[PDB]
Amino acid sequence: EIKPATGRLGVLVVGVGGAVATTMIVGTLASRKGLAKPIGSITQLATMRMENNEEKLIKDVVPLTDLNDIVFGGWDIFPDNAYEAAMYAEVLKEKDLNGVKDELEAIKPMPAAFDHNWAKRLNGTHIKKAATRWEMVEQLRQDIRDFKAANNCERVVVLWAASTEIYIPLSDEHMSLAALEKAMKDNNTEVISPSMCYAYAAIAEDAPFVMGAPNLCVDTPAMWEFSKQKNVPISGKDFKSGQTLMKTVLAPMFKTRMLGVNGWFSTNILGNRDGEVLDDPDNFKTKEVSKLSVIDTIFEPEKYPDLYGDVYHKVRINYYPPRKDNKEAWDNIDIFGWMGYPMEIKVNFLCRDSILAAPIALDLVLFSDLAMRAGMCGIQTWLSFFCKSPMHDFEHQPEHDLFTQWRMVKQTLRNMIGEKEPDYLA
Amino acid sequence: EIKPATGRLGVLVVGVGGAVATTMIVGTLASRKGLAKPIGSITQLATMRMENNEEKLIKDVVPLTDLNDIVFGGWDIFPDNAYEAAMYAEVLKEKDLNGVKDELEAIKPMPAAFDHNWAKRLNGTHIKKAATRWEMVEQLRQDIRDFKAANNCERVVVLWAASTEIYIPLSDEHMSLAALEKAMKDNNTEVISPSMCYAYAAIAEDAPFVMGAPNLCVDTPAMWEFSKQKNVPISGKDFKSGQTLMKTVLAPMFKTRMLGVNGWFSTNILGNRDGEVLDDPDNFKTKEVSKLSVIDTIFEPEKYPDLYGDVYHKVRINYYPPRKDNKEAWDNIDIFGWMGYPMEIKVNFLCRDSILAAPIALDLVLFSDLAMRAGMCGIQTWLSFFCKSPMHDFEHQPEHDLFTQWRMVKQTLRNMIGEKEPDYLA
Amino acid sequence: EIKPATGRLGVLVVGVGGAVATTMIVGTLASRKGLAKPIGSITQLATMRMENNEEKLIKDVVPLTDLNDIVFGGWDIFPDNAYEAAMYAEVLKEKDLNGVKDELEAIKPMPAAFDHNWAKRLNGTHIKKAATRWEMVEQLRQDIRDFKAANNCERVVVLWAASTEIYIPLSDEHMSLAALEKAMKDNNTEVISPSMCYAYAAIAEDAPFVMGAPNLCVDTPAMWEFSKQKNVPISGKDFKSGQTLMKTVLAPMFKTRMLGVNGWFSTNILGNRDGEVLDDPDNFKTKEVSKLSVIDTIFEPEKYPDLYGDVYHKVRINYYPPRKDNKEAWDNIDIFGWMGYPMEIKVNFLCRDSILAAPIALDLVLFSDLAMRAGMCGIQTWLSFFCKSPMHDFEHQPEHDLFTQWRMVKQTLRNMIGEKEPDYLA
Amino acid sequence: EIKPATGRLGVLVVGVGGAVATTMIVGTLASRKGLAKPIGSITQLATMRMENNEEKLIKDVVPLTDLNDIVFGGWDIFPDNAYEAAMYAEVLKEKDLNGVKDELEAIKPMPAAFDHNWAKRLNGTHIKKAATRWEMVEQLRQDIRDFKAANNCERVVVLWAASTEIYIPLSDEHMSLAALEKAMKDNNTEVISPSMCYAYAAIAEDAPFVMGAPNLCVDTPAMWEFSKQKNVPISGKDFKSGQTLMKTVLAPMFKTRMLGVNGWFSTNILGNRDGEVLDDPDNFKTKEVSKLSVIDTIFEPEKYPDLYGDVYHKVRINYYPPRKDNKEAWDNIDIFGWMGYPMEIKVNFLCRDSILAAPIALDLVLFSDLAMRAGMCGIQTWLSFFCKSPMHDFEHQPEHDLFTQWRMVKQTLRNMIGEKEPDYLA
Ligand SMILES: NC(=O)c1ccc[n+]([C@@H]2O[C@H](COP(=O)([O-])OP(=O)(O)OC[C@H]3O[C@@H](n4cnc5c(N)ncnc54)[C@H](O)[C@@H]3O)[C@@H](O)[C@H]2O)c1
Ligand SMILES: NC(=O)c1ccc[n+]([C@@H]2O[C@H](COP(=O)([O-])OP(=O)(O)OC[C@H]3O[C@@H](n4cnc5c(N)ncnc54)[C@H](O)[C@@H]3O)[C@@H](O)[C@H]2O)c1
Ligand SMILES: NC(=O)c1ccc[n+]([C@@H]2O[C@H](COP(=O)([O-])OP(=O)(O)OC[C@H]3O[C@@H](n4cnc5c(N)ncnc54)[C@H](O)[C@@H]3O)[C@@H](O)[C@H]2O)c1
Ligand SMILES: NC(=O)c1ccc[n+]([C@@H]2O[C@H](COP(=O)([O-])OP(=O)(O)OC[C@H]3O[C@@H](n4cnc5c(N)ncnc54)[C@H](O)[C@@H]3O)[C@@H](O)[C@H]2O)c1
Ligand code: NA
Repeated sequence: EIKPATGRLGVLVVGVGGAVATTMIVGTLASRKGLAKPIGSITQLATMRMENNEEKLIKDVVPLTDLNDIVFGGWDIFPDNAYEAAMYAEVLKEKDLNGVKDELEAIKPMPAAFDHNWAKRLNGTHIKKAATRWEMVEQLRQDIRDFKAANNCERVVVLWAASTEIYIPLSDEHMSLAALEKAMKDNNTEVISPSMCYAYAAIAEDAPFVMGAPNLCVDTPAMWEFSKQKNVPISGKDFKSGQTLMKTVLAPMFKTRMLGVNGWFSTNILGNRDGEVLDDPDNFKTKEVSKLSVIDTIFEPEKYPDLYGDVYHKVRINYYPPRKDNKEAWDNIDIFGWMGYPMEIKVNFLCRDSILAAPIALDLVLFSDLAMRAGMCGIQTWLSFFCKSPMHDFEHQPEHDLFTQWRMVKQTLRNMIGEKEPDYLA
Repeated sequence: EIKPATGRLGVLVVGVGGAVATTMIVGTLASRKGLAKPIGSITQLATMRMENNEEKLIKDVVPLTDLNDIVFGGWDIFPDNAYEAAMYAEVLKEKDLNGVKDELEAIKPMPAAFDHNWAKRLNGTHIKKAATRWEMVEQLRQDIRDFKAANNCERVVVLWAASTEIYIPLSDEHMSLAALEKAMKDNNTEVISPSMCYAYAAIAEDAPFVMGAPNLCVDTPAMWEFSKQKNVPISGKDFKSGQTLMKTVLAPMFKTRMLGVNGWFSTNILGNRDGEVLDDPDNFKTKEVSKLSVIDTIFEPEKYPDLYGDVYHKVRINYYPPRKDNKEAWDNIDIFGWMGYPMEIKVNFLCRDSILAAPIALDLVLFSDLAMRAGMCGIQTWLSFFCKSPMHDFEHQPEHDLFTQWRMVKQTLRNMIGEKEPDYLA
Repeated sequence: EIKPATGRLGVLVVGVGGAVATTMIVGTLASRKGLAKPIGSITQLATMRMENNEEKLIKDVVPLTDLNDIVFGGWDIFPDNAYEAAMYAEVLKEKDLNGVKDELEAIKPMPAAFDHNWAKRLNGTHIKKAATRWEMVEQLRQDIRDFKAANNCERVVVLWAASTEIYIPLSDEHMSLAALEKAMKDNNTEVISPSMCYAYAAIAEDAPFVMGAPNLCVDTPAMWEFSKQKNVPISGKDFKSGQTLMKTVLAPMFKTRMLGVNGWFSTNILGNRDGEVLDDPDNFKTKEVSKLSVIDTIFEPEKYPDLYGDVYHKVRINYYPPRKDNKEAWDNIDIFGWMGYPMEIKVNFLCRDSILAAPIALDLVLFSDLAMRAGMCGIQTWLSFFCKSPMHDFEHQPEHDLFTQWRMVKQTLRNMIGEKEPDYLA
Repeated sequence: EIKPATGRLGVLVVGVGGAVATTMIVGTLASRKGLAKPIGSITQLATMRMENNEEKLIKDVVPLTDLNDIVFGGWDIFPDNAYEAAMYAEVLKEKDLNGVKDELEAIKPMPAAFDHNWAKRLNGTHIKKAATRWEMVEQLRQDIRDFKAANNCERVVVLWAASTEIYIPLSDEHMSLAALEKAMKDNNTEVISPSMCYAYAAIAEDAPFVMGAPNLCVDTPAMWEFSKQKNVPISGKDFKSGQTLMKTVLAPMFKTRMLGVNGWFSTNILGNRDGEVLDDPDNFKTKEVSKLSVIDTIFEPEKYPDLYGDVYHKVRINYYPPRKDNKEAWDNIDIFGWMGYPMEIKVNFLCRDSILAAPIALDLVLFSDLAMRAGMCGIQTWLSFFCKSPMHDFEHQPEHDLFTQWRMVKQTLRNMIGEKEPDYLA
């Protein structure tokens, strides 16, 4: 039984002043007015073959929030409105911003729960004054309540589209809800991320949460416990948009064709606010761990020792101001075929990072809202498709193969309406 | 009921002295003696999840001919034995050839049914003297019969691994078996390819036929009629090994992610005997048509006009002696995402052409032998996976998506033993 | 004695409505008004060390026409004014065109001497009606005279910046001025190019002529004879802007480091009006011959047989609408070092063709005007630097090495003012 | 007055067991026997135009040591002979090693002056037991004396071809010979490199010294003082073989064509013993500083602020075992032309590092020997051509432009025999 998508959906974005957030916002406002097309959006454009073999838009098969019913808001450490912030990001042409300037200028960031130590390269001013991690939680819950009431929203989704936080490991404080709350109250600044405070607030307020950065946040037993108790879906993490998208397509190719891999080198140059943050090696590490993780379970080295027994995998990210938002990736893959003979594949992907990630953020938001109305909660395995590091508990492995991930999306969608695929190939 | 793989399989290769043929041969002889591994071979290495969820090697699920039971022979316009021909091709190191030298030297090409006009840049003289296309057929049937008897083969498969022939269109003479035979007898050398003579002979002699080049041959109503009458499988065409393999992996990626494509340019440089032939524009055309054909049914431009309504697709092949057998591909793909913003992907694939195609030729041969023992005949749709231009009749469309093609392979294999997939994801 | 640059210079451009012509025009108008910088212009920006070791701008060492004293006009088969033509070409942003719109709109093409057969893929109709090649000459001389009088120009230069014409060989009619005139009068439309009619008219009217395309035109004994009789400079041919620029830089590198070259493959993709024309193989050939010619005299294979005795050199140009004016080049160079061991260099040059060629066209024009005021005539060897196929008579070889070519420019400039280089390194 | 090259030259290599050293050795032994060609060697293959315009081999213009008169030896921390070490390095085919195996096996490394702290990733055993830096000096002088006597060498050259040492800055101890000696005696392990001990020993023993790594060593006032006092030439540093060679060719191209540069990103992957050492960031730094230094003096940002006022330059080196000795470089250069419009150049250079550097090491050795016999001493500015970081005192700037560097080589060679260039272009 799926609750219908009635009334307005508040989409509250952490980092609402960021490149990805503003691009998603501009694209949504323009798309719903017929001034642009939501290219790259599964929710808006993709179709599926149904049990009776009819081909339908996914949006016509399950009840999603209509773009016209979305109201955007959120938090940032810079006070600039969505228009000012989009002008700064330099992703979109002025004529695209101008077409929705009226609406953009009216989207204003609330002050952020921020800790300088977690993103050292940023120096914004628009930050809450907040006694403890737990005070951050309480202020954020207030903001959600205020926003819902002021904008007449039936439901909310909270999307983290803010900066990559410093690397931190799993620890004792993350192992249960009680321990996490205690650490929040003691103001444990080392194990409690700002992001965890927004996630807690979101779940406490019946709002699905999406982690679009590679941050340790909802991938902890404490959050699995809380989200399940509250009947809230959590999804993550790290939008899979460009270089990693490609990696989770070519690795399946080598696997499907039983070709061996000796090595895979991946590098990137980018010069945006994302890149500025990632220039701190501590923040780099968080991205690196995520990027590195996507091939092992595809190859399965223990099962195919003669193909993948010895893959040397290395990823690098380089701050490079000339590229701005347009991350450029270069990959070199050393493979081998018949009789062990080696070959090389070079890929140069000239991305527009925020262009690629904008529809992915929209899709995660709209599918998260659907998941809750469909009675789903805890880790949304079915949304692995959208993410570099698909969240999983200690009894499950992440699935990384894009094509298998897409099948998982379709399977859950069909299941939601009590249907099966019309045949194996669909 | 699948007939068991007893006794010896004769594998008769048209172009047995060629780069792909000798590479497949060397690798098979070495593999079966434990001097090399058949990397790239689905038949030898790939596994599948079965109905009860056990994972097994395909070769342990269906009865295939054991490598030890294969005997190689075939035809070429050059008289060199398989050792001399492998040394000429320069694909494999001498240390690899040396390990199986005695067996290679014993593989000697029978004189070919050849027409200089169909492959003008070749000037070998190990050719039959044959008054008519029909006499070519009869001599080829004799050779098959002689080989089976001399080598004590229970069954035969004929693999065309010879040069790409000049472009010719579908014509009246191809539209029924009666018309094709008539044209053979009248010696119509403009509509009857040499390859059609080998295909006819193979089918007439109860031998599955595989077209590993892009030649018009078994993709005609005449051959669909004949193969059905004789209960023989036919498969083709054009081994999908390198640049085109990649095309049928990336195009599914763009499709799965709802990314638009404005254009796709593919070029390559190669300096082998394959390249010598393809330097004739007439022979180039045959390859070009095949390479061009692989994206339309993936994109479906009529269904997604806003993504793929206007793809400019161009392929080039350039003779380049320095590369030898190591074809080098360069591709530039112009794509667009959210709100129509353009991006570019450049792919540089340093192929070893014959290394990539060798396991594909082996797999087509072994699966063709299985298909016949399993009572299958006519167009082997299930082997689309191995081919750039999957054969199809006028009531079916080719499927090009590698991942879907792999599912087609598994589905037929499961069906052969009366099983279903354990679940949608398997 | 160099005649001073007084009064106005008429710069009459064949193909004044083309991508390169309009880009040069816009940039000159904007530069002189301080709305842009003439990046890439030797005349505007380059310096030289003088005999007394002072470093000066070239424009301060020899008397050039000031940008403010240039008046543009010319011919095209499309009647669009320079503004409309610049908007069509899509090289420059509207904000750049807007700054000089009034001046651009006032530049209007005179009807062209055109022969459809020489550029078949173009179908403009702003063409003269002219019974014979000779009548073309006379009408073009009239246009030059009219323009000089109407715009109060002291001097004129004629720049061919129009489409690459079909390949034609040197022939009897080109071997003397008398024979060329005879062929013009007999209306021999097979050996007399339209471009030859513009060149004749320019020379007849005391106007230096620059061939910016690879056309057979002023590289004939007839034009060497005429330009000498009239004391007019002629320069050419084919602006060296992008891929070929790089070729004449890397080949000197391999030479200077005594590295061998086995092969060099050059391809590109472009979708502009240039590309439309070059899609005709006959027009392609003209470009191809020019691009192929630039390495032999650098390598000197007869002198260094062990390095360059066997270079396989191949160039391709591919029409590709998605690229528009932004030609994209890909090169693969196979080199070898110590003990013959091979290595590879891949170059991907994302050009803006008209951006690269614009300053080159301006420099050729301004240096040609200087050359005549300095009493120079016939083949301007010293301007080889700007050209893919430096013009030369039957007793001289072209010099292709960019760095040597630059030295040739400086040497002539120094000589013009009776100076020597201060030292060998300057 | 040039002393003739009589008798045998001892070429003593620090790191005689290394990839570059063994490649140079094998190539020299094979070349002098006509079993291979010394491709890449200026000394062996390059010609020059002389004052009377005759073109001659440099080796026929100045007296160099004949390859037949070279005797190789040196030091390493691994005791393996030159044959064993070359087999380990995997640069050269076995058939090339086999052809000179007899001579190679007879080249045995003397125990090294080594300090683990300066190259932490190496753990060889074949190291001297040496009380102090000064004891290292005295033992090394003994080794040189012993070698000269045992092999009947008239002259010696010492070539450092050993591992890149950790970064260290210039300091007080380097500022005079007296201070350097004092620091050596006090065993100042922090400011005195092992390399400095070999350099001191070489100069003390009348042997020119070449620094083929980027190490601080002879680029100190102390060594300038000593080398001048002893009348010994010193040259360095860091062979310029591959990616940096290219950088000092393309930067001159942009300069010569007045094109602006916004950025230049350079990365590398390599998996050899060199790469193992450079995996330590301290050792990386030494290479990085050297690689970064080569463009500033080419561009001259203060002179051309509108072209080069703001170049973002970044270099990376990545350990990557699959590449072995075959370093692979990728560069992205952001340039701009006319009216400020941006363009991009991508270079992928698949090097064989030791193949490229072997002739450079030979040339520096043979030219160093010539320099001394020609009465030259101190910093050999004229050998800048061969080096990434041309050594210079505090009153001189390095020249990096390859083409200018080549002219400097020719100028010194001509000067040595009292000749001038025949003309400016030669
Ligand atoms: N762009 C892509 O293709 C892509 C792909 C993978 C993941 N991501 C991740 O998405 C996130 C956003 O990307 P972006 O390019 O928009 O970066 P951005 O820096 O432009 O946007 C992030 C915004 O979050 C703000 N912010 C940081 N910490 C905050 C806090 N505690 N509370 C509120 N606001 C905060 C920043 O001030 C900034 O405005 C990053 O983590 C990035 O790595 C993006
Ligand atoms: N190599 C690959 O990766 C690849 C990819 C696509 C398809 N193919 C196709 O496979 C075929 C074989 O490729 P290859 O590289 O081994 O080429 P090859 O030139 O080495 O071909 C094999 C042989 O075919 C022989 N031959 C030609 N016409 C014949 C005839 N009528 N009868 C008998 N023998 C004949 C030739 O003499 C040659 O020795 C070609 O058509 C090629 O285009 C190969
Ligand atoms: N763009 C570059 O970087 C580059 C490099 C090499 C050389 N070139 C050559 O420069 C020329 C101009 O290049 P473009 O990109 O501006 O091309 P374009 O097609 O935009 O050319 C300019 C114009 O020439 C006109 N034209 C053709 N024939 C004519 C005739 N007989 N009389 C008068 N006008 C005529 C066409 O109508 C067109 O508008 C081409 O031949 C091109 O190959 C340009
Ligand atoms: N390969 C190239 O193209 C290239 C280019 C630039 C510079 N270089 C530099 O040249 C040097 C040698 O390069 P390689 O590839 O042969 O590396 P390598 O590691 O193969 O060779 C260096 C050798 O020196 C030895 N060694 C180290 N410290 C020593 C000491 N104190 N005394 C004696 N032996 C010592 C090592 O054990 C090793 O055998 C490195 O500094 C490298 O960075 C080489
Ligand atoms: Na890197």
